[PDB]
Amino acid sequence: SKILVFGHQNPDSDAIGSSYAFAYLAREAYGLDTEAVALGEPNEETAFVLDYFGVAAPRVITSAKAEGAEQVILTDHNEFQQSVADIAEVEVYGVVDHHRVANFETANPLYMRLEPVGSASSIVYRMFKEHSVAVSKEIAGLMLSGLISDTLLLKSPTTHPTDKAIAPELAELAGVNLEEYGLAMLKAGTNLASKSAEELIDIDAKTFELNGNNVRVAQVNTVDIAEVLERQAEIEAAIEKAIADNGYSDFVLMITDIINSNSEILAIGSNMDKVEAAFNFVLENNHAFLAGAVSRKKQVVPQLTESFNA
Amino acid sequence: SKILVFGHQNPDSDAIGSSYAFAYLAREAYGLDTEAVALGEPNEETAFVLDYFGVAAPRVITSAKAEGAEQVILTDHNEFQQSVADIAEVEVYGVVDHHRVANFETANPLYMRLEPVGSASSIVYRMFKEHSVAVSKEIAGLMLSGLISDTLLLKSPTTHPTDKAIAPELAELAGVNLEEYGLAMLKAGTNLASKSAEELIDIDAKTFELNGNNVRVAQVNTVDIAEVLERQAEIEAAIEKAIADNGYSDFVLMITDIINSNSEILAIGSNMDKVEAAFNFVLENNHAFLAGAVSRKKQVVPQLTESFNA
Ligand SMILES: [Mn+2]
Ligand SMILES: [Mn+2]
Ligand SMILES: [Mn+2]
Ligand SMILES: [Mn+2]
Repeated sequence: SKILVFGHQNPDSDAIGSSYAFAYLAREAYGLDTEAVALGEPNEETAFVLDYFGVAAPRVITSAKAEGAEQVILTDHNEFQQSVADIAEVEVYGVVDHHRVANFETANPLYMRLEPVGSASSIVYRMFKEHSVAVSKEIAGLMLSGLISDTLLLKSPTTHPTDKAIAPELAELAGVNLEEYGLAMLKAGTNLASKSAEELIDIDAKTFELNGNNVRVAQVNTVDIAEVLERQAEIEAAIEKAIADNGYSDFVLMITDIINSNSEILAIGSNMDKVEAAFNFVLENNHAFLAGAVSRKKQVVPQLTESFNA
Repeated sequence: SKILVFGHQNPDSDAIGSSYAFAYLAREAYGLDTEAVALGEPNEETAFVLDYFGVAAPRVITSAKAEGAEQVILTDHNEFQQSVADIAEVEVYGVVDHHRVANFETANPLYMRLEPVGSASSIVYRMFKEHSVAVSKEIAGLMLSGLISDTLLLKSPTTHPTDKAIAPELAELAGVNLEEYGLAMLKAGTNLASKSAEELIDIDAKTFELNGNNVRVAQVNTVDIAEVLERQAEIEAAIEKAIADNGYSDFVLMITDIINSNSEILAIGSNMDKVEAAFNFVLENNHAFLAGAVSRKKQVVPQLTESFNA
């Protein structure tokens, strides 16, 4: 049976790029019978990436067992609630990630390669180099895009020196001008006007279990926070519906200005006091400004984890 | 600040060797201010290893915070209950291990290098090579000893092809004949007659939390199982005391004949039905013979994990 390689639910560019690239690396370098798949359709930014390099989106699955798989390799995630529905029924052969670890356990030893760098694609690319496996233009393009996507063109505080070193290498392999391509790709993911309120709050959203509470943290990239706030009423309605249908304790939406590097936080839930403590602010009409925030893994999750536990 | 590098409670040769070696690697490759420390004194096997290569036992600590450390690097373990007492109060900067993952979580991203190989020392050695950092005779000796210890001289089912590949290389760097040295160090850890019953059951023992139950799994290396069983009365008394003192639901002792690769399982607790299901045998007078069993991580933990969750 093939070993399925995939990123998290609501995959982003890095999730798609890292799983596609690692599935290939695992075949060439480790002789594993892998297959890259996805848990969701590409969102707009990734659609731009796939079209630019001429790569088909990995097929979407809903059950690892239904595919006949016995083993899986996770990229860009490790928390079970962010993975395939029946993740508990298959063996986790390996994990390549750059996120915090939680709600993850195995009965047996496994392979894990985690680094606190800008993207999982960055880790995968460096693994290509260490194993002397040639990187095609298409794979370079997808990995480069994952890196650019997750670090907002190397300016996010999650950007590691090693990310800055490999970006130009990947751009060369991908046949693109790093800044020219990067800016175009990032802009492709800021067209929120084409999305309904219910769609926008689930484009890039993950669930975190904080002290027994299921907290949904969503993020959207924009070039104008004010414009998004003009739709506050409809967004709040969508959020309330999401909370009711999924049983979340709280919903935190990051409206991220990727040009100026700040996020307006729109939150609704039963633990707003914990949200305010985490962000050192006071919500007014369900929102407040979080200066300098662009990263969920570095500027939202650690803080919420701490506030919910104390 | 000082980053402490250490193995699990009741450290064995691999725990001591891998942490000693990794602390050096981290300092040499990145200039990190690391310090290898231990959570306990070396067992008799490791004492032989340390004296053989002229290395002092890493100093023992009881609290990471008491040492002024804000960050730690764990080797040979990841489960919090097997780590430093205040592991939840410090940041886990990195982990190098070859065990299953459980009871481990972080608020922030981190470094993790896990591989299902024979020892953590094996992983550390290959990391030295990946970083182009030369290995001294003493560090080679400690890492080789960790590998020999955890795989019983490369004959345990946990032995990986990569372990067999690096063994001769490490032996040459350590200046020893692999078989001659291996037999000598392994023998040094089989003197059980001189240990009290209370000492014996805690030489090499780890706690696993299975479905809310704290199960203690200890192991001792011997050349004569029957000889150890002559002391069953006092050993059981020590086990009952340990169960009472620590609130364990069950205690499993592996009496391992390292010459013939078999283990007698002596178990006492509230879930013997789950223990019998895990090993597919019947306990008589609290014990049963398990042919071919020598590995806790491969032949005990996965099986108990499954039976306790059934
Ligand atoms: Mn992602
Ligand atoms: Mn990512
Ligand atoms: Mn160990
Ligand atoms: Mn080990």
